[PDB]
Amino acid sequence: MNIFEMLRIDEGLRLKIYKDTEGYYTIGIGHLLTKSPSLNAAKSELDKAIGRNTNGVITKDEAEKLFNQDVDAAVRGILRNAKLKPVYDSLDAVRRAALINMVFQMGETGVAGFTNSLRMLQQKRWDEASVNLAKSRWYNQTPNRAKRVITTFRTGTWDAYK
Ligand SMILES: [Cl-]
Ligand SMILES: [Cl-]
Repeated sequence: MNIFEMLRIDEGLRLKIYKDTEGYYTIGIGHLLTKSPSLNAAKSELDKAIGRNTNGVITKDEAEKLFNQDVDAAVRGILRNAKLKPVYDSLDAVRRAALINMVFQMGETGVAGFTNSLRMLQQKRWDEASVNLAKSRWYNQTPNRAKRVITTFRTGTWDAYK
């Protein structure tokens, strides 16, 4: 298992514009297009992202390309973040993937907001971090995905994904 496989399980793959769990226009493997309610504004972002007139539909290759860019961006965002970097550097490979997943889902700012959990992860207090991570809108809104990520932080294994 690796970060790509992990995120592919959590996000799924859809080749036509769809609405994410928050009601936002998305496509591919969890690629947010816009927070605007307009489908036209989403098709326009889509065409710009892909470099062609897509009419709201993309191919598997195009989906995978956006995905590669997005994972790369998440990692680079973590490495540039004064709050996230130190946590990422302190973790083992498996748990680093857990942190990337959260950043991919809610963005760098959002995760940097989990101040107390970040501190607990850095201190390697797995059980305690797991409890604190669950006290969040994230956990209440997407509980199955949150549990998978949280178990990954708790155990340092890919068990929730196998
Ligand atoms: Cl883009
Ligand atoms: Cl869920």
